Amino acid sequence: AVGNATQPLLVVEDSDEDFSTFQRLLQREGVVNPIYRCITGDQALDFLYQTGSYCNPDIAPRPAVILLDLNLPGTDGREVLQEIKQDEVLKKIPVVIMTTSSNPKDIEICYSYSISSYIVKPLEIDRLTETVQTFIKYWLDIVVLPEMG
Amino acid sequence: AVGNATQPLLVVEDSDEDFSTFQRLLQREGVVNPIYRCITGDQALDFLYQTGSYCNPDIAPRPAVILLDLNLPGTDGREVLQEIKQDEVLKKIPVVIMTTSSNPKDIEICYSYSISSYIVKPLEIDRLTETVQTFIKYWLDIVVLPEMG
Repeated sequence: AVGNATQPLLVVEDSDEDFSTFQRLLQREGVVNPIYRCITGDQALDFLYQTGSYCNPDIAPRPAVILLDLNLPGTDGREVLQEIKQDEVLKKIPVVIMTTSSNPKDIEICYSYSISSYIVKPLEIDRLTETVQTFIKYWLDIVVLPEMG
Repeated sequence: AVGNATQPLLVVEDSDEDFSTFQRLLQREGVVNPIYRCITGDQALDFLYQTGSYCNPDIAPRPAVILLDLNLPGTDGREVLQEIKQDEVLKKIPVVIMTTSSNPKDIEICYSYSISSYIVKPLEIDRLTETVQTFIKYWLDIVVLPEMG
């Protein structure tokens, strides 16, 4: 097994296939971190702020790490990121951007807000596997995360 | 070979043993990224601002990623971090903290001061090797770094 059962990973991904492929890869590595999924940006913000208008806050723990796609239905990931980095508490949570966008503008803006890192989703299974396996080792095993952020 | 020869890694580390062993691990893995080392906070700032002795941008290109130790001679890492994060251009460079300090205060505050991730220095060569190998894969191969050129 790998990871910490007390450090949730919030994955904001609207593609069911992308999420499923990702989830299965984490399961093959024995990751124990609980995975929470949001499909829209509106859900992501509600979940993080524990607003309770779209998600019950009682079953929405603060994540230790956030995997965020810039492209999302409703409020998009770009707007989610900007809002997050303006909050004294949420801005501390490591945010890893994982999207199909390789646009120089998105990369530049994201890093300007000090995202932790930017990852372009690779199409190839071998490359995606290496990407996810490394993400797991780095974030869930090596790095010291803030107390939930 | 691994990495990109046009994406420099700036390592702010005053420990000769820690730096030299780190560089040797990168060379053993075939990393082609140029490695620039600064030994004090003031020196790192001069390099990043391209002032003082690092007056020629062609000689001191902007690094694509920074590995910083919080403990440094004179202006310490904490002060260096806060300063570059206030600069329009430099704030885009991801900063990875790799230090001996494992105290909650530095960790919480560092994440508050916009770092990408925090890594506590391993004591045994076996774990250090594995840790650095993951650092290499993640930062120099997987992640899309900001365009600092």
